Amino acid sequence: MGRDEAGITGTWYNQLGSTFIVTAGADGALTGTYESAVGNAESRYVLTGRYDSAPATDGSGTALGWTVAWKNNYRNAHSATTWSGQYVGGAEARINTQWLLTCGTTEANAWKSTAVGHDTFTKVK
Amino acid sequence: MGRDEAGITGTWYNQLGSTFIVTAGADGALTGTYESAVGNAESRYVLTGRYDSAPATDGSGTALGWTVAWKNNYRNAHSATTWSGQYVGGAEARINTQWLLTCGTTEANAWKSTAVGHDTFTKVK
Amino acid sequence: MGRDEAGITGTWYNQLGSTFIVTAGADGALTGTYESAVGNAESRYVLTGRYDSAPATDGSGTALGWTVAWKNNYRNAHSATTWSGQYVGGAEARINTQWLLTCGTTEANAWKSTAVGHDTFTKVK
Amino acid sequence: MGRDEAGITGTWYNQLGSTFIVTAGADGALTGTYESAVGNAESRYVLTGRYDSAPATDGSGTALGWTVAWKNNYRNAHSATTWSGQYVGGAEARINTQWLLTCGTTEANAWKSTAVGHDTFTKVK
Ligand SMILES: O=C(CCCC[C@@H]1SC[C@@H]2NC(=O)N[C@@H]21)NCCCN(CCc1ccccn1)CCc1ccccn1
Ligand SMILES: O=C(CCCC[C@@H]1SC[C@@H]2NC(=O)N[C@@H]21)NCCCN(CCc1ccccn1)CCc1ccccn1
Ligand SMILES: O=C(CCCC[C@@H]1SC[C@@H]2NC(=O)N[C@@H]21)NCCCN(CCc1ccccn1)CCc1ccccn1
Ligand SMILES: O=C(CCCC[C@@H]1SC[C@@H]2NC(=O)N[C@@H]21)NCCCN(CCc1ccccn1)CCc1ccccn1
Ligand SMILES: [Cu+2]
Ligand SMILES: [Cu+2]
Ligand SMILES: [Cu+2]
Ligand SMILES: [Cu+2]
Ligand SMILES: [Cu+2]
Ligand SMILES: [Cu+2]
Ligand SMILES: [Cu+2]
Ligand SMILES: [Cu+2]
Ligand SMILES: [Cu+2]
Ligand SMILES: [Cu+2]
Ligand SMILES: [Cu+2]
Ligand SMILES: [Cu+2]
Repeated sequence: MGRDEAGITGTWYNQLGSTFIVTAGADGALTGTYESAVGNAESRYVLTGRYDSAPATDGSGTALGWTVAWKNNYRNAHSATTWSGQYVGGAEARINTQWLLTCGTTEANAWKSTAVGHDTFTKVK
Repeated sequence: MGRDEAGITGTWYNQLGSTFIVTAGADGALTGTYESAVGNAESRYVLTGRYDSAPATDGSGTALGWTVAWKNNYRNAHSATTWSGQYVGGAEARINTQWLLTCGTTEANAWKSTAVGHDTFTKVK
Repeated sequence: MGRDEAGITGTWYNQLGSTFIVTAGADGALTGTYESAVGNAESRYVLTGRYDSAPATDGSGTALGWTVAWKNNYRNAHSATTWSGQYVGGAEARINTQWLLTCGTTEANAWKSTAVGHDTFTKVK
Repeated sequence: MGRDEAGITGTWYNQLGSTFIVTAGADGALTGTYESAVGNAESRYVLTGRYDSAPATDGSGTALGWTVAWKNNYRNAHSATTWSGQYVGGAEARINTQWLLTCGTTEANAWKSTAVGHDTFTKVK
């Protein structure tokens, strides 16, 4: 089993009020659903990702990332977000991320295809 | 089946000489392996991601993303990369991406945890 | 004079304890000094940048950016950071930024030349 | 005078057809004008930035960055772009950059305030 498998598995919330539901597998897999409180999104979207299942023991965080394509049974926003970050355990566990949101564009609009931002996830709120 | 399921599935190469082997599923899943020609990496790493399986028909690209955690049977670089981008079909098919590489760090080093860059993948080279 | 010339001019502090001293000119110029609490840096570095001197009046923030090259009389870290963001006035004024730190590299190391992060500046601390 | 003062000073063009006119000062300053071939922009905009005026001599590039606020006498797009990158001299001199474009937004739209991309500048085209 992964070092932080139990620490990562569960329900997380970011500063926007979005809900990140994830299961960390012993093999390094991340699976679950994402519900965004903002943007062209409603209800849950499939997510998949990976995490370091044997992290350093020097107090460093645990690197991880995941992807949502913004298509479900309700809506298709023709776009995908990837979150890249690290899990930090302890009393106030956190997943600190930066993200890249790419829209499908024509080639003439490709220069403005990608948004960047940062989300912090906690176990509360 | 996804609109670009056949277009995306296969072997891709980026400008560094890295090899991206991916299968696009009818459900929007991306699965496969990544081999980086640079950095603290050797041989293949598991990847997983998502793509828009019903993209726009106005000539826009197909949004997608995937994650590699840099742990395999040979090495563990305690880090993860996410690629966010779009697939562009046609004679010279391309996957144009930007990426975020996060290292697990102490909190004192978290400000410098994340590298950003851009990779273009083609079916040749 | 710029709409937020007086709001922006002054001393700001980010979450790392770095000090951003800036003067906003009527013409859209930003001038001043930056002192980083972290990294290969000591004492003050020259900065220059630009801001929107006639922002929207619909409650939107004021877009701005600036650059530091990490060379002064004490040290040269062969690198430059740019901050891109917006000023938000009011009781708890803030400058919310994302930044790109590029190191001079050989071409073989150029893929890992750039760090990305986010700093929030306030008038206190 | 800066090591690459003469190498950097002049007219540059990126892959979009935008024109970057810059003067590198002996003190590390960058001054000039930017004309974007795309987006909410017409004619020239003021730019200012900084570069490493005493770079490494091991073949590494020269770190630099600059800012444009997208306001001039013709238009105001209430936004600013910062380019962060490095100058690479030689027969085919290049300035390789990544950039952050921030729009002034309401707080409700701040999550989508920032675009990210990459521009390569050459002395031809
Ligand atoms: O809302 C969505 C899906 C929901 C996204 C929610 C985000 S994930 C990161 C963050 N954390 C979170 O919990 N929730 C948010 N997806 C399309 C987003 C529309 N774009 C316009 C289309 C377009 C056309 C042409 C060029 C570019 N886009 C947004 C505008 C924009 C700004 C900057 C860069 C790219 N796009
Ligand atoms: O090599 C690796 C794994 C291989 C990465 C290969 C990359 S994926 C994007 C690109 N496309 C590709 O095909 N191949 C490359 N992983 C650790 C990378 C070491 N870092 C030092 C550790 C550290 C300690 C403290 C703070 C930050 N890192 C790299 C240095 C760095 C620079 C900037 C930002 C973050 N880290
Ligand atoms: O410390 C510095 C100067 C001080 C930077 C302070 C930063 S500004 C953003 C932030 N807000 C703030 O208030 N303070 C910090 N400058 C070089 C930074 C060394 N790098 C290693 C050299 C190298 C060699 C080869 C490839 C890449 N770098 C850092 C490691 C790194 C990680 C990821 C991407 C790039 N570089
Ligand atoms: O065109 C401009 C000014 C010209 C920009 C030209 C760019 S510089 C980088 C690149 N290299 C170059 O040579 N030329 C381009 N400036 C506003 C740009 C409108 N935005 C909509 C407003 C808005 C409202 C709410 C939230 C976000 N924006 C663009 C859409 C967008 C997508 C993603 C992230 C942010 N904004
Ligand atoms: Cu949009
Ligand atoms: Cu280890
Ligand atoms: Cu978009
Ligand atoms: Cu490293
Ligand atoms: Cu559609
Ligand atoms: Cu690293
Ligand atoms: Cu370093
Ligand atoms: Cu206006
Ligand atoms: Cu560096
Ligand atoms: Cu726009
Ligand atoms: Cu030196
Ligand atoms: Cu915008």
